[PDB]
Amino acid sequence: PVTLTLYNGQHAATGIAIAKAFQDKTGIQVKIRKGGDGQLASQITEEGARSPADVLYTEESPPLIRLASAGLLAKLEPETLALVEPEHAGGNGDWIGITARTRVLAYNPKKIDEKDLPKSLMDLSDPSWSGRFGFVPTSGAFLEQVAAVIKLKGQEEAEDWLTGLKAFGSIYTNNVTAMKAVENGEVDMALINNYYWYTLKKEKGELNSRLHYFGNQDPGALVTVSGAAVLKSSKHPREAQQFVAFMLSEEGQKAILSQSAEYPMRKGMQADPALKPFAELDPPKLTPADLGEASEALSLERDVGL
Repeated sequence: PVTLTLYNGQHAATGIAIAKAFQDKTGIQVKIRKGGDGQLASQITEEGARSPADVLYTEESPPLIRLASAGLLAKLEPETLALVEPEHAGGNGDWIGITARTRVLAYNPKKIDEKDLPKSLMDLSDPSWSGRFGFVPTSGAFLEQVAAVIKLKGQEEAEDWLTGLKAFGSIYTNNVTAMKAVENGEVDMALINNYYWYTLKKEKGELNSRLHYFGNQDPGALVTVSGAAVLKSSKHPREAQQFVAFMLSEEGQKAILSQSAEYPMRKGMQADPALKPFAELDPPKLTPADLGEASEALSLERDVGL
């Protein structure tokens, strides 16, 4: 019996859920190697032809763009590519978006009124916000945020903004910690992806904290995609292609969305109605390809010491 190996950079329970759904549907066993996006992409790069990985599933797109550029990803079947909009797949069709998420501003309405929140992500470099907001500069999500600021506002403004965040922002090493810190009144607001609030609400029932959406094509309204790919080295090419296709089936998308409050990439599928409607987000006009590997953003983070 074939066993597929899934390198899962997405959340642990999401990889488990989709692996279970595929295994029940097809009888194909799915073994999961859990890791971070970059750790897994680096492992695949070092393992080369000996890599046991059949499918890679990542939280963010930069690792897929990196591996695609190296030629490590198999072209996806056209039937699979037809399940999503072209802007939500790799340019050469060797990786495909699975879900999308959005940056938000979580805030405690007991500590700051909605009308007094910063109008733009770019306002948070101002000294008046010192000590009032948390962020997670070591996260791949924040890396994409920086790349978006560089792309929308230019390198010099991005450097000035990130300098202000180094001066004035409260550094958290974990998104769940930052979200609970807002919920528990330790910090007034935090820059996070939307789905952390929903995970915490599911656990606690009702929350004190609320989500603010910057909208208005603000850099802080960035939408990013998680993605998946078949490894060119896979010795189970038919089965691996079947797996990625199943991730974008109605059943697979539902299994994935049962574990994270994100937006489905399968055309014609609606998200959880409790999410802010996708058409209302007014995000900046940046695609996965626009953000790329976020190499300039990484260098800027290093230069500022974040």
